[PDB]
Amino acid sequence: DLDASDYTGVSFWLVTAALLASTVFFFVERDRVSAKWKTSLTVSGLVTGIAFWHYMYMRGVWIETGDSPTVFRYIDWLLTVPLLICEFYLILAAATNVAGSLFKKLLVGSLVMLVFGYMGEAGIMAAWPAFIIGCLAWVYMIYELWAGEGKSACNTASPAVQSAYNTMMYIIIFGWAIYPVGYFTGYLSALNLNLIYNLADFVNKILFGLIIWNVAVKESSNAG
Amino acid sequence: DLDASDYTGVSFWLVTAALLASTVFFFVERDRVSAKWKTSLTVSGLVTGIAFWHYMYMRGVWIETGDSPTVFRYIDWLLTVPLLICEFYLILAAATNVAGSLFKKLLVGSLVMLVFGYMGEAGIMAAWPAFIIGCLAWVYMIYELWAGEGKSACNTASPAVQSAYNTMMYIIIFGWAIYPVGYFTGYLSALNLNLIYNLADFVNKILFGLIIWNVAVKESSNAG
Amino acid sequence: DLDASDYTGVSFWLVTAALLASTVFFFVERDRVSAKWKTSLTVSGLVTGIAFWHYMYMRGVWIETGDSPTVFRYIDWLLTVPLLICEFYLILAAATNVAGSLFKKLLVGSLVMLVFGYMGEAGIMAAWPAFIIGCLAWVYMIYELWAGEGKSACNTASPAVQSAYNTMMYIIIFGWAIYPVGYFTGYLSALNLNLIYNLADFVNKILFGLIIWNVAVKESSNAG
Amino acid sequence: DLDASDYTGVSFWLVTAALLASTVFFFVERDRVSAKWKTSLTVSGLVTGIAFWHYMYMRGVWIETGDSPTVFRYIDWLLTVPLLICEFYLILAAATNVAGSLFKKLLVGSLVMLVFGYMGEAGIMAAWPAFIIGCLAWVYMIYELWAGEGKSACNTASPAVQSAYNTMMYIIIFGWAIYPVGYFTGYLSALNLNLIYNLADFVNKILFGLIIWNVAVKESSNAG
Amino acid sequence: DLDASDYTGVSFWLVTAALLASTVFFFVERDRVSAKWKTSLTVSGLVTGIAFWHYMYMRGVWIETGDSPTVFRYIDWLLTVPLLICEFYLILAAATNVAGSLFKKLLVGSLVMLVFGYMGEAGIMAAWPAFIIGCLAWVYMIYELWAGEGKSACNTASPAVQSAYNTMMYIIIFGWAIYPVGYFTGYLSALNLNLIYNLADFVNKILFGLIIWNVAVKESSNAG
Ligand SMILES: CCCCCCCCCC(=O)O
Ligand SMILES: CCCCCCCCCC(=O)O
Ligand SMILES: CCCCCCCCCC(=O)O
Ligand SMILES: CCCCCCCCCC(=O)O
Ligand SMILES: CCCCCCCCCC(=O)O
Repeated sequence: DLDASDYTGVSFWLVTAALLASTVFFFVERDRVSAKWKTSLTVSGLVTGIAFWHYMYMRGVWIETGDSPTVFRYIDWLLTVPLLICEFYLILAAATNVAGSLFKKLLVGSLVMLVFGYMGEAGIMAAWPAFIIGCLAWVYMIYELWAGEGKSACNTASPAVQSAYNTMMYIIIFGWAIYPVGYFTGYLSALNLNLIYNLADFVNKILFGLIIWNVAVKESSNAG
Repeated sequence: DLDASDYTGVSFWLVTAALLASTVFFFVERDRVSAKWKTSLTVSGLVTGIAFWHYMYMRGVWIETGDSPTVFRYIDWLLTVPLLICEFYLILAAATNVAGSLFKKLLVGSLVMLVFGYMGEAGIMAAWPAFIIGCLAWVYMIYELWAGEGKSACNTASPAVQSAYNTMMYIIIFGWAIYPVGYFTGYLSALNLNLIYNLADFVNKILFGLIIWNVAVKESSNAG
Repeated sequence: DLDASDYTGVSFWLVTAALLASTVFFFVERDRVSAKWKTSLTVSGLVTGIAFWHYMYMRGVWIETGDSPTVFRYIDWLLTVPLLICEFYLILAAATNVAGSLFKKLLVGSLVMLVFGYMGEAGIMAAWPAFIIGCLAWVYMIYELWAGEGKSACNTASPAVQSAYNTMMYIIIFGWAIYPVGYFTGYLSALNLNLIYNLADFVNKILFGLIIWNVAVKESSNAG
Repeated sequence: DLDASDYTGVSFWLVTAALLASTVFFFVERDRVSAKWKTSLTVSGLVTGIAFWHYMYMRGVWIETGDSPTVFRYIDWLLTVPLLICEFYLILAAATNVAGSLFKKLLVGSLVMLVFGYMGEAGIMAAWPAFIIGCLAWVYMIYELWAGEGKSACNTASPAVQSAYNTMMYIIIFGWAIYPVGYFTGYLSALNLNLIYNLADFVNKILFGLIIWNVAVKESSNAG
Repeated sequence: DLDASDYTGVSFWLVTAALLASTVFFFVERDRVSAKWKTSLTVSGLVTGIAFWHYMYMRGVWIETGDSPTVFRYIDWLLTVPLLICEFYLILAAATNVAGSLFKKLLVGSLVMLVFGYMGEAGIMAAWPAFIIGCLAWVYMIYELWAGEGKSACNTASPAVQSAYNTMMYIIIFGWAIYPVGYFTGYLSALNLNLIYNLADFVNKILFGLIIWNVAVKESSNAG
């Protein structure tokens, strides 16, 4: 039985279980969605599925060592963040006709936020400059959602899709903002940084995928 | 081969097997249900699936240590109790048109019953005050089912759904009442408390999900 | 590589493999059956699935210890025998309209045959009285199938269902009779008792489920 | 990393991987086949699935010991050979109306070829008489395919099914002939016998199932 | 937590995760494709599924030993390269009517490129002659795609299929060219050779399968 002194150990176990439940939920709930939205729910399951597969290894590292598994942490982000950006393309493709140029601009900004974030936690370029650079890439992320191809594409979509797109954008706004909070807490320690990161994937990976499922089911029921 | 002296060890093994069978049953029996009820049977499978995944770890703790895995016990409840409350929303959504405000009132009451229950078993706020507080949150749970949005929503539903809603409410009445019985037995010991909790999840997690499956299949066959 | 001196070790391995193949067969062959019979093939897969999950543990006990895993044996029966009795209800429900009162009478008789059977193998109430009591509960089992609600329900069913019902009844007659044969052999030893029990689940769990699949496929093809 | 000196170790690993891929292929490719042929592709997956599950244990025995896992080898054949004979019945049932008396004659001949084959490799009845007896049962196998109920049933089938039936018969002719070649090589040693047996299951279990899939897909596309 | 000094260890972990995600994606995304293209997405899942199953063993070898798992590397190629060549046949079969003689010419050339490639890494026929011979078989591979049955078959296909066929041919051109680059780097060392091979399967096994999925989904949506 798990300890009750270290909240981080509880979070590693709690989150890991939630990502396993979410992965099964997303892959199974593709029956309720139309063939256009089936790809959107698959990518959500992959994000939670990869994150769960990465959290199992990270949970062992915490018990065996007690230090933050930074290398395992950022490798998972390097694989799941592009798939989350793909969700913006998929919903605008399963509802409207979008070429997808906004995908490239968001993907480049996301990679910059992750590449510099890993370097700061590894001692490269100290930590304060990394926090500023990671923030600026996050600032570029929010700007392209206010004005871009997606904003033009979201205008012609159904009101249900528009509400989802705004909610997903908010998640980029508030949810992705909590990562710099954990970065600030853990370097400006390790126990709180891992706790915040654990809770972050609860929102940015599970709540993000639940918004996709809700809009897909509403649209699919309309068609039947 | 399992011992025959400790009934708790038998129950840990017997329950764990039943939750694995129930998990496969719920995820597979989504073929017999309409697309509206497919989400209801998925959540039932998640509850049994998470509980099974938690009972495997708890079974090891009992053999390795011999003490009650309280931390593993309440973490599972913290994850499965909200999903069981979601079943009340889902059945009223797959049968009627419900906004779902009763979900919030039940969820808040359920969390209070679990947060204080864990503290009592950990020595926080003794045990007698925790039993009273946990009972009162359980008393609030039954009151909102007698009068609330669900009661208004259940009135307009089909007689098959109404029978299920009443049966689910009963399970809240009798089934959830057995947890304070185990709490009273184990602190007012460990062998009986774990035995009762094991048997409790047999009713509140498996019988609860079988009521959902029965009503979903009856409704789906009517539509075809 | 497995030994060639102890036929029991071969049977534990040979049966365990057959139950894994049967479990996959039953859960996969639900595509060929109508939505009414899909529940019948699920329960067959659960019986073989639980039995396989129990035979894996029993196989280890035999190699590690060399004694009969009685406690693991009867726990599996306590979980799978009710599901086999449920098959009588399901086929009469997927073919006719049956209330299901015969289910209670068979279930009570089955539990008596298992409760006293475990006690005899554990030294409770010796072994000779347990064999007589277990036989009488088995004698009550066959009487209710000759005359009962199922016999009334089987009359109105299709000739394909009637042939299956008679075949399933026979399995209760001959197949369930082999368990007292192993009980008599092992106490009136261990090597032969485990060998018979291993072969018994080959008929009463796999051949029983193949009869269900055959009748379900014949009926489903008629509807299309 | 695997050794490059012992070709048998490579074959055990190479075959085991092919049977896992074939098992997933057969169970997944049931979407492309009509409900009549879905049972035929299931049995092919069971044969490869059981063989894969048996090859994993045999691969360990080879590394741990270095001797031929004869007992594990023949137990797999005792379970998969009847299922391969069932393929002749299934294809003639999913294409024509066949009672299936040829199944009994082939099954009896197959069991004789396996029972005596195991005895020869265990020292019972030497090895030369076992090779002759095993050959004669194989000679009876080919005779009943030239003239029997299947030959009468294959006449009325579609030309696509007839080509498959002839190809399957050939596999009995050439493919099953390679087992006595390995038996002759290994006793008239162990390294070559295991290598031949490994390659034999590549043809008689995978190529056999690919013929079933090819004919099922051609027939299903005709119906749509 | 993984080391940050050896990029090869990161690549082994990063690739292995991508192949697991790709395998689930390909087998799940068969819902969005027509029954003609379902076989094409299955083979893509098998390639990534076998490669993932092989990368798990190779990752252990790298940590345990630190040397290149050449034998495990080429066995995976011996099993996955023919399946990738089968993709050219499948897409031309699910879109047009092709006999498939170009499959034999490409398969023979592919095997020559792999047989000689393994020998060079094992010291057989040195390394420089192996690089030249492996290049020539790769040169024969590109020539038959410019002129062959596939080029004749691709002419009559839809413009969507033609774009996919050209993209797949390019992957043969650029993607398969990176293997000799790693061969040249690692012998004309081990750290860079494994890194290149890891990245190679990211393109030639995942990007190759994503081209198949994209064209299958576009064609299936047209039919509905
Ligand atoms: C200032 C530090 C910024 C860190 C950003 C971390 C991004 C994580 C993205 C996500 O998990 O979906
Ligand atoms: C007075 C103690 C109350 C304890 C309540 C425990 C709640 C468990 C809920 C459930 O398992 O679904
Ligand atoms: C006289 C002893 C009777 C033993 C009965 C054992 C029942 C097993 C039931 C079954 O396996 O489905
Ligand atoms: C003369 C020896 C004959 C050996 C026959 C072995 C049969 C194997 C059948 C098969 O693997 O499908
Ligand atoms: C000159 C050396 C050529 C090496 C070719 C290796 C082929 C790998 C094929 C592939 O991975 O799909």
